[PDB]
Amino acid sequence: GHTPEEALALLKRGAEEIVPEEELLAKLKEGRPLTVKLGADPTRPDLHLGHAVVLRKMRQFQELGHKVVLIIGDFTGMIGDPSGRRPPLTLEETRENAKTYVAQAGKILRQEPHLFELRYNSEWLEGLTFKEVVRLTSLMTVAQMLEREDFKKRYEAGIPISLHELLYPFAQAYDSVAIRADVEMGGTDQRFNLLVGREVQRAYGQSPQVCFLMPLLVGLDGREKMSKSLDNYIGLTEPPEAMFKKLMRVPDPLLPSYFRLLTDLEEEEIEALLKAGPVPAHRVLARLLTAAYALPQIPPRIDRAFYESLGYAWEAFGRDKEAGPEEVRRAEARYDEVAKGGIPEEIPEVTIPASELKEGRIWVARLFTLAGLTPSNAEARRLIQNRGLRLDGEVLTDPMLQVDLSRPRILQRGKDRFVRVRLSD
Amino acid sequence: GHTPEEALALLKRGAEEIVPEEELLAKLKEGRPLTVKLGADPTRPDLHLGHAVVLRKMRQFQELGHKVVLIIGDFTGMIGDPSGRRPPLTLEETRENAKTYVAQAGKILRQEPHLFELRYNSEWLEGLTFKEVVRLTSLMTVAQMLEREDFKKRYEAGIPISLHELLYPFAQAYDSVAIRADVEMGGTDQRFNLLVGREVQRAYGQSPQVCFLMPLLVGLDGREKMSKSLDNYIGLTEPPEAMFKKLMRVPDPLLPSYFRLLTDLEEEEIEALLKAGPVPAHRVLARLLTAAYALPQIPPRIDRAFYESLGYAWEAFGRDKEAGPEEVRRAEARYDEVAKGGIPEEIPEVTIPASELKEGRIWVARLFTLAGLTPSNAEARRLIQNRGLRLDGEVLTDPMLQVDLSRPRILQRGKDRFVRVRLSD
RNA sequence: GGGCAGGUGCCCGAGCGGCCAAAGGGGACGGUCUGUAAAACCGUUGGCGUAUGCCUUCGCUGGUUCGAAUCCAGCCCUGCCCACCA
RNA sequence: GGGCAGGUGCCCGAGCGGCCAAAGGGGACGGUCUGUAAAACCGUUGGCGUAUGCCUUCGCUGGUUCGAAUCCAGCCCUGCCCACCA
Ligand SMILES: [Mg+2]
Ligand SMILES: [Mg+2]
Ligand SMILES: [Mg+2]
Ligand SMILES: [Mg+2]
Repeated sequence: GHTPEEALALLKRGAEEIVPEEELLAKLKEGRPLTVKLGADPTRPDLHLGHAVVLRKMRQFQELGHKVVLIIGDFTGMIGDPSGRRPPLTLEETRENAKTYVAQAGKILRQEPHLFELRYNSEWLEGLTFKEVVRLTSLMTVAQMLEREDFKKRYEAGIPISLHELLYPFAQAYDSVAIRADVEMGGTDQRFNLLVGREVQRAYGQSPQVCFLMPLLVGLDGREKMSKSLDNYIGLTEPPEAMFKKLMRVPDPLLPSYFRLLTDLEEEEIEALLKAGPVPAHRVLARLLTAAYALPQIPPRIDRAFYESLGYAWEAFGRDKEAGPEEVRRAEARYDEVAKGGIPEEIPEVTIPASELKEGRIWVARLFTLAGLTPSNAEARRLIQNRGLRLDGEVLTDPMLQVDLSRPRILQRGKDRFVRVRLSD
Repeated sequence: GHTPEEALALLKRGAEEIVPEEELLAKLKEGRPLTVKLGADPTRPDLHLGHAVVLRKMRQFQELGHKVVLIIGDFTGMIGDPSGRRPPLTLEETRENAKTYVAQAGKILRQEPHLFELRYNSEWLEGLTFKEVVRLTSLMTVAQMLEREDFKKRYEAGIPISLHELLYPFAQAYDSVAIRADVEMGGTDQRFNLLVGREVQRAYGQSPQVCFLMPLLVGLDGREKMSKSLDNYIGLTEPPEAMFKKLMRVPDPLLPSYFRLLTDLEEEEIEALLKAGPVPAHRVLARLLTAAYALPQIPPRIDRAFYESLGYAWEAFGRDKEAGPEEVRRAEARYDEVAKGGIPEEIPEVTIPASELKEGRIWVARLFTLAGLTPSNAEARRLIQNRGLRLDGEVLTDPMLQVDLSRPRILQRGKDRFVRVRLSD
């Protein structure tokens, strides 16, 4: 139901760069399903909303009739860094992690075969001969390859670059040859390797792939890209209660990009939400995405129609807190209840064996560590000095307190981490 | 008949560097035939006295009971430079060139199997998998590999380095792993790649090879290394007449190195020859080597005993021109006859068809080109202006001369190139 | 994927419309003197049988011009510089 | 194959025998004020149930010393610099 020009315009929204854009228009006019490549690193199988930026653009390709080929990078996943300057995965860890990745990616991507194929690049890379590897690497010079920013910066700074790292752009580029990619997806940070793909496809007599680059989502800290290692992320499989709370804590300046990169709202609708204020805009964002990722798969369009289909009223601009799917309504209620200093209805339970007692009690610092709220008794003590711990809703001021557990106690660390502890022989 | 220490001392003579030298002593004390590697590039199968420096050291290893493994580099010979920034050999040109190389190398190397094996590195390189190649290249960093002088100089100068060129040191190093090399031979200009061999052998759990580096022989120009492309070389298969003349024209300052790198004369004997004067020293050098390379194989020791076995007297210091093998005596006589302005007894004949005539004659410039002495009539004319051409022993002063060929004529270009021309329908 | 600059004779490299088979350095080649060496000095370093000429010639293919190695356009390869940078 | 220098806390990085769980910048974490936001301000940023203490702590393994993150030795990895350069 879209002309090629309409399809290009839909696809352009949110993108940092489509290159060459005119080539994508030509491919869209061929009236055939385009092969849309995404390489996935099996060593990092847990997806977050940052990964969803590219994956939802791929879903849009699929809704337009194009075919995702998801390439698990098990070849390099099983080699890793053989020098040491992440460890290598076993064949079992590789299929396990691939399974996790595909399961989470399927919360976004269509899975019908005509729209989706899973491949493992070991299928074709394991057999690539030395001679073919030499001829592949001859396609670029040393100076050309050192232009990539992490090579240039490390080299000029005296930080080691393993020479095998110069082979990996060619493996990724060969993956494009192996599947005859029409488009390769990536974040902006993959631009160089995607361009190498074009060069390698030309050398193999193929049409060079369009490189389709999405911006990187910034994390909850407000400065750095969302990433697992920076602990600033929102995972696609986090419980609705936690996803909703994290989305309410997205720094205000990031709201436009979250709406543009994670929903399909029109720019006029986004502006209308921001005019209602930052907290209203947050509630709408959190409801949309918490709902979408609570489903087994996000809808084809996370848009105003989807919002109203959940039971919310657009013209209420966040005030209609009692509507929505039960999972979302409850999550939002918990957020507000915790905000005004209340204790939520359901909190995690940790049963503590009687063997942990000492003179019939448990030192409060060690109790928090046993409950999993603190990593050490020393840290529990420091948090008490900083008024960061509560017991039964009272701020702890005595770091020597010995806690009576003859009835369950409610422990709290910071703003919203609660554990109810009770004794059990 | 040599202790390990005696063997090391023999081997050290002429060498620029044995590294680690103490490791070679340890290997010699094992009392077993050591595997002595030489890689040979099949694209350059014609050998000259420069190649003889390394090859004669290998012969000395063989005379001490050690085993040469001669590795034809047909893998890289058949790939070449796939970018273009020498062309690739066909499988037929590769075996043909290998045949030429081995034939000439056998003028120096023993050929018994226990002392000599021929291998082609395609035997093991063609099958090296991509995974193994990645792990090989991980053994060095970019900065380490760019230390090699031609990489550092080209990179700093903005001269292209094809990235596949960074793979070739690993292929050469893997060849050492494949044959379990104890020693790898090379000129000083191969020091870096030989050291990479050590590093790769260690990674494969092998004893790292001793790197055995010979200096490079300087050519007849007196400055540059002897090499085919600089036209300053003496080929191992040149006719005795020409080898003898070229050896008489070795610049005086190179005499010590030619004696050290190409003969086994003692330093005392070499000094005694130089004391007799440069021309006497030249005659002895030219007789020794012309004789040695006129044989189907050089003797185990090109030394004073070998000299006297040819019929010459050491104490004559070159004056005994009438002695020696017929081939040498005749070559030396030709040299002296040409020197004093005579025409040699036997000169090449070129028969010229009558169709080349013009008004019953041939313009002298075109005659020299037809005889193969000049590459163009223009050059023949320039040489006449420079008094570089003779006809029947007279210096040509008329560049318009039309030559009568009703009897054979003797043409001369420069000092010692002669062609007798005669007509033939 | 974007920009700029470069590719010239045996090599490096200059060339800013004619003075260009082309500066300068190097190399090689011929000769003198000899030792078939070096040095020093002089010469040579696209081709063509009638020359006041013809052919070809500066990465490739075209173009403006009486005339292009030079200026213009498209292309090839390279270098630097962008892009990428969390 | 040879030389020198480097590797420190969440990160960068200082440390020149004790003043070192360790400068400075950054990050993160707790709290106030709130909007479970930012800002600003104050605090925190090896472990240990009795603490004036104990354990562990600056690439690895040892050593000098009352005492080593610091000095010494051997080793690992890296960077620069050699070697290689025709
Ligand atoms: Mg570019
Ligand atoms: Mg470009
Ligand atoms: Mg080194
Ligand atoms: Mg070293």
